[PDB]
Amino acid sequence: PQLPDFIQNKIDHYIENYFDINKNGKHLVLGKQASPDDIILQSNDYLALANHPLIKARLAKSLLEEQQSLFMSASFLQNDYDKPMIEKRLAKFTGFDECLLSQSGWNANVGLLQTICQPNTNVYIDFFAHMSLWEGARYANAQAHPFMHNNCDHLRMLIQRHGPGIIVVDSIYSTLGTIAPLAELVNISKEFGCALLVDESHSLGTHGPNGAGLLAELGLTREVHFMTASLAKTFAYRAGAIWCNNEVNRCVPFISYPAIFSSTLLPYEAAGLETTLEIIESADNRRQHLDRMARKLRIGLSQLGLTIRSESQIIGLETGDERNTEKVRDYLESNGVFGSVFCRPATSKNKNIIRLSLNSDVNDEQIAKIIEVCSDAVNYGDFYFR
Amino acid sequence: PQLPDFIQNKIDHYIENYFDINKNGKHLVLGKQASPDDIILQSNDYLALANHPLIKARLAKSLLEMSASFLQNDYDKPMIEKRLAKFTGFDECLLSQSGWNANVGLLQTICQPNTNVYIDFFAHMSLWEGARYANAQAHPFMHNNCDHLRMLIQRHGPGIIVVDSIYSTLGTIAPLAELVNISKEFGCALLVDESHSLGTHGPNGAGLLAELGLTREVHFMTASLAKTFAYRAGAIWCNNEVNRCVPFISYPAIFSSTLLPYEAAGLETTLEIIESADNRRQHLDRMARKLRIGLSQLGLTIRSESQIIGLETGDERNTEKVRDYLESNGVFGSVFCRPATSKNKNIIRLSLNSDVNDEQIAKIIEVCSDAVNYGDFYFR
Ligand SMILES: CCCCCCCCCC(=O)C/N=C/c1c(COP(=O)(O)O)cnc(C)c1O
Ligand SMILES: CCCCCCCCCC(=O)C/N=C/c1c(COP(=O)(O)O)cnc(C)c1O
Ligand SMILES: [Cl-]
Repeated sequence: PQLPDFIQNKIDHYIENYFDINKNGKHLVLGKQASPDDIILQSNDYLALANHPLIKARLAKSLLEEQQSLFMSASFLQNDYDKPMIEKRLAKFTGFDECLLSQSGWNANVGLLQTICQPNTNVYIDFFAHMSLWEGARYANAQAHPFMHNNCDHLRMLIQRHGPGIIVVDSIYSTLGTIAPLAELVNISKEFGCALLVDESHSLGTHGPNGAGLLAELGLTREVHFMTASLAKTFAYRAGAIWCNNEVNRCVPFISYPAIFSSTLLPYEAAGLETTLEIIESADNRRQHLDRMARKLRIGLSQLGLTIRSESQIIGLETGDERNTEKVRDYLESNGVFGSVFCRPATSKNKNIIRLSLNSDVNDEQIAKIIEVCSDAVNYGDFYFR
Repeated sequence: PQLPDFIQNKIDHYIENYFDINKNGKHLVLGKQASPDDIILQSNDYLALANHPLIKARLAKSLLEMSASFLQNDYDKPMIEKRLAKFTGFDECLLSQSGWNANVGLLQTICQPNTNVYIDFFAHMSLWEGARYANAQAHPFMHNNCDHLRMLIQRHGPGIIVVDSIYSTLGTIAPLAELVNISKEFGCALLVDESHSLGTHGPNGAGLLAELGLTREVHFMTASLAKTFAYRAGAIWCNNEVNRCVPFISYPAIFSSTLLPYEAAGLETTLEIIESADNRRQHLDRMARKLRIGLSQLGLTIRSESQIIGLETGDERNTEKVRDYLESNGVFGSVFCRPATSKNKNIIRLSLNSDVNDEQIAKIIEVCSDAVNYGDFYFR
């Protein structure tokens, strides 16, 4: 069947503009194939749990136990006896009143926002908040008011102008790894009668007592209305969750379109999460090691004169435009360093990033090596850094 | 902290209007807990594969022992995709995290801000929302009504025609052959969501398009793999190069984590079982026809031509009464209400699967017969 010219031309153009323009003819995010000894810094499995034998054993076990044939909407599974223990456990874990399982962090954000927003609703969103939060607001037809990254002064001015709303931030930001000024955001929330929504995808498991997160680390838990997280990072699982210090999670399952109209996690998936939680709660050792290696990389790269905004295990090399980004990517890759290209639609076209994500398995030698490769890239590379 | 009024007010009213008015103070979809004796007709696992010993073994085995945008190199793309393309007769297949994401991502990839999307009034919500997120121009056409569609396309110009092969709430079948003609005639692209026909229909379960010999004139086919394939994923099929681009354009494809590599191996075994389940397809088809005839003759509107049977129960108060009657008598369907239906056209859906018995079919007809005679409520 021949595509109509209205679609054919769009694909033809995309291919020319997004694939062809690159030396290797692939999309920018696709470099060379890595090798065993290369240093890979791409996975969000921060505490290196993907292959944990206890997690695998518990998943396989409950999977082998059989089937409830629960291939249907989670809307139908909201009777207390159908709700998975993992929700009660995750709630207790973070200190929030209630938790609701979602199919992904994306759906948790889109779902929560749909539930708490009306079309008139003011949404004060950090310019660098995750796309799912921007999109969640847009799907709900809310009135979004972006504030400059981590800028509480700018935020106050916005709220003073537009009224009570929902303040939306990442606790730790996904591209550049900065940390939100959470204590002050809470004070602003309280001052102006707003609700706070904190996405802890990148701090949950890695931060706080027993890995309960940044809000728990800072003692803010009881002062925040909402928290969300992808469970695809530290929890190493394809799912998400919404936590509420109120009754909102009673309503989300029947209001959120992704919650209603897309199939539920199967019971055996929830059970595997229970073991993951247990391992995370006990992983003080890995948390400490990760923190230290991350501080080492930050400091080391900073002394190079590189712009390093990060205060976390996420480190963003700012490589400007797509041409310059290809060059840096190639140089990094040729030498044994494999980060992730972040580019448009995630960034603006002239502010691409090569993201280095650290995990608790990275060691002191690999760190030193990464500093060295970047040192050379600076000194000698035929390209620039922002 | 207490919610600000602008949230608290909304939640308060919602709970009053959606939970409080029902006899059990819960949302309308929540009824009684079933007993092992009861007939359960809620799962979309049509060929009853959720607990198949071989599927569970393949997954356990494979498991024992980031964004998919980054995984689009030849060597990173899973073999299940090539097997699914072959199974279906379409040129290429791309895995997605859900049928919802499949539809949303495809539409985001092929739509522009004013693209005409000619969508069946009853097409899945994911297709409606996918068009909406893309800021496409939606032109709903009355259910299965090709006259209305011809008028809309004549009026608004070429665009994308979007239907379910089998419709999720009432089990009707799209007039696919005629829809193909229309798209050819009007220079449109056709998108068919086969979530409810894939695995249950066609040669080896290849689906409705394959059954009808239409594969080669449809541009796109999508499906939730959470129905017959009994897995939390979806897939986009293309008779063209579109899947080359989806992975870098669709927001769900870019910004939400990928299926893990062991999940694809489970799909491979599932596909093999489905290809060979002629027995179960046959039995299911027989039971579904038996049910439609039995119910129709009671005077209920039964629009279904498939394994999905929709009891039309009108407004919410009536629907609650019907639900409670059914459940009290050992028949458990799924309530479909608003935002899925209009508030006055609720449905109690019966999803048949290949494990369902002759004796069970008779019992459902019997319960519905008595319900029709009871006097406490109506059916449309
Ligand atoms: C507040 C509850 C309102 C009534 C209950 C509605 C239940 C809706 C459940 C679904 O819509 C499941 N849909 C699956 C699906 C999908 C998405 O598949 P997945 O995202 O579940 O894989 C796509 N296309 C079609 C035709 C589909 O049927
Ligand atoms: C055409 C390539 C564009 C550049 C590459 C973009 C890669 C983006 C990958 C992500 O955004 C993963 N995001 C996860 C995430 C999510 C969504 O969670 P999940 O749906 O993956 O469970 C929510 N919140 C935060 C802060 C998150 O970081
Ligand atoms: Cl990623």
